[PDB]
Amino acid sequence: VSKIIDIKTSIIKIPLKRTFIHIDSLAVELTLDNGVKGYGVAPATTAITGDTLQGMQYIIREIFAPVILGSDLSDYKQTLELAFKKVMFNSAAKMAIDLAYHDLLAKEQDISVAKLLGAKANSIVTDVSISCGNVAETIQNIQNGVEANFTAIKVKTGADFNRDIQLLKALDNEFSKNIKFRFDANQGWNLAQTKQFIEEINKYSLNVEIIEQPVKYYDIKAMAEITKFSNIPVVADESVFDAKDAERVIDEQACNMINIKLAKTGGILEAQKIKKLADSAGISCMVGCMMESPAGILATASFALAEDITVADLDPLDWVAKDLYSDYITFNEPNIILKDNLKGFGFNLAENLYF
Amino acid sequence: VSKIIDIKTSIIKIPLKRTFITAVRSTNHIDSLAVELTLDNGVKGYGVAPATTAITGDTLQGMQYIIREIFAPVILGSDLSDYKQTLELAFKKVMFNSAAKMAIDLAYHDLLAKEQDISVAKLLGAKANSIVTDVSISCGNVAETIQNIQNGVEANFTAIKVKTGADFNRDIQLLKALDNEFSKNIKFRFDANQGWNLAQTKQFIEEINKYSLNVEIIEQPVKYYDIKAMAEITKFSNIPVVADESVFDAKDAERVIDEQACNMINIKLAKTGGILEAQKIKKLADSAGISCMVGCMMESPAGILATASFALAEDITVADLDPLDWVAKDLYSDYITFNEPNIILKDNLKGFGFNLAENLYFQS
Repeated sequence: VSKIIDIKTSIIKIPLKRTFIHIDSLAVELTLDNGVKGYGVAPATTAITGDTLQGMQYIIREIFAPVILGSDLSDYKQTLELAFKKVMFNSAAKMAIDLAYHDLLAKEQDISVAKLLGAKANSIVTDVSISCGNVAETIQNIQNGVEANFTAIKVKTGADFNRDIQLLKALDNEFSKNIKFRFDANQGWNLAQTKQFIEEINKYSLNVEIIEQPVKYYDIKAMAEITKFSNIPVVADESVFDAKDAERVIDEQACNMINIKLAKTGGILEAQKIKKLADSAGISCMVGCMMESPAGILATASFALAEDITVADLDPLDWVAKDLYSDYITFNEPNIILKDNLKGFGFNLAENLYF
Repeated sequence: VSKIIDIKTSIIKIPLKRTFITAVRSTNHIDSLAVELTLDNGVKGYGVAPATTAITGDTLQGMQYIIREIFAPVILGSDLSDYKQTLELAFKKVMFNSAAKMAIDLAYHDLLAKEQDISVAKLLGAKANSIVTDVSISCGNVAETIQNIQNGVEANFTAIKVKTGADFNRDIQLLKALDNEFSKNIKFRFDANQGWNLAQTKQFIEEINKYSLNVEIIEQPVKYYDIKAMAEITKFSNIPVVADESVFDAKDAERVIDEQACNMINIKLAKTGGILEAQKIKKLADSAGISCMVGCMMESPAGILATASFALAEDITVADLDPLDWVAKDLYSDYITFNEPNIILKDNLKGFGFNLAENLYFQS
């Protein structure tokens, strides 16, 4: 019977290849009394989840640790429930702890986390995301993505609505229906603008897979109205963090698809609850992420493969140097492929914690 | 034209005279962050907010980073008169962390009042200087609970907020003891802090009906997000139902109003992120015919003064402002006279009148 006898945290900062419109992460290490160690890594994206590195560090060390230390690994579901009830929000802090527990559970069975969760397949396709910009600049960026082998393109909108509308014209004459578009407004549109955008799209011949979070996260009425109006799948992102949020958008029919992110759910256990609710309601799920470390991408990919989720916006790997992830992931665009025979997730903190 | 040229903070830790226990947590202390904004004319203004992680998710460490590294660049160099625009732009950079926002909003109000040579209460339009509070009673076994209530009554409190929701069997059995021990000149407010399910809540209300008690409110009996159960309880109950954790901000207020999920909202500055957002809630509630009370976390007297100033300006007379009763008198005696159960603002204070710098070392 293994018990968790130690918890450490470390701050990890990673540079981005370009500016997006660095990554701050907290890593946590849990140590069993048999010597096995497990790791989880979460982003501090304050504008979205409200997490800060400083808050996460305090919460893990002073709040979660007293609950976790001395507890049996096999009691993890209860331990995490007890720990998490002491903290409102701070979902990224919860993610880090949840992931480290799964890392331990897998290592105790000498298998990968993906395998622990029931995955067989090793590979998932991601879109590439395109930052907000002027139409011309945006066409170039998309072209670069296509040349890089991506056929699914996430285009950021909502900053300049006229630009978003003009862009569709430019898109229609420069791209075939072999290129598949995903529009993500990040809450930037009102109800009327959203309806306009959808109509504009249909003025053209374009392959558009989804419209993501067009309005404010709390305007569930507008989401439900946009969903009924739309001939294109509507995705809830910020409208759904957790299972109770999922229940609300299901009950109010406010989306066709839920974008599950581990940094919103507070890790894998809660993400599994959302998927189960969505399955029962005939609502589809995709996975997404913050602009976060490859470790978070690997965890998210592991969850998706276990859950039969094939739609993914996992692009941050494209924003960072290959050598960061090359130990556990082969990115042959646009495929994210888990390496064989990893124990747990397969990443280690030696350079951060030890060297 | 005054510009904000400096922002500094300090942690405050205060011991409680007795243990505060709710269905959610137990504590002997208050952790708070204070913030100081300095104008280019040398005038300084202050706000103080609690780190109640189990409730608002705030931590001293998070608040510190948010205020000094996120909010500060937006605030620094800006004109005081631009406060509404500055706060809107700064706050949109941060999801949640409502207490960090409260600290900043309060310091801005302190400056606005000081620049007019008046109190914040005056700035907001208060006429009255006095508000009555209940005293709240920690969860415990029946006998301890009766004793704590007796202590409150002898201290002159006639409105008693009884925490419930930790042990449902105890909550039900307590109602018997209350009926025996106290007259109807004592008014009870029950607060479950989300600890009951729907069936238990109805049973508790049914149970109250079995006795003769003066019961003013039933506060947040179920989970903050179970708005359906809140609406069902509100429709079922002959006692006004109060939303606390279900309402942080104006959009939360809109939802509970639209869903008929409460009769009254408990406004707390640590949830609203300060006075500006609290005013918006009050306006929405007034339009909907929903009443408001003010409340607080177990937090420093500075937050109590700020909250009382707001209530007085908004004609809110129902208050759970008790933390003064849990801490040393000298922590509030600079700005407040507490003649239990009356919170009385001292006269002629400029801004809030917290007098923090005397005892705290503020740092950039």
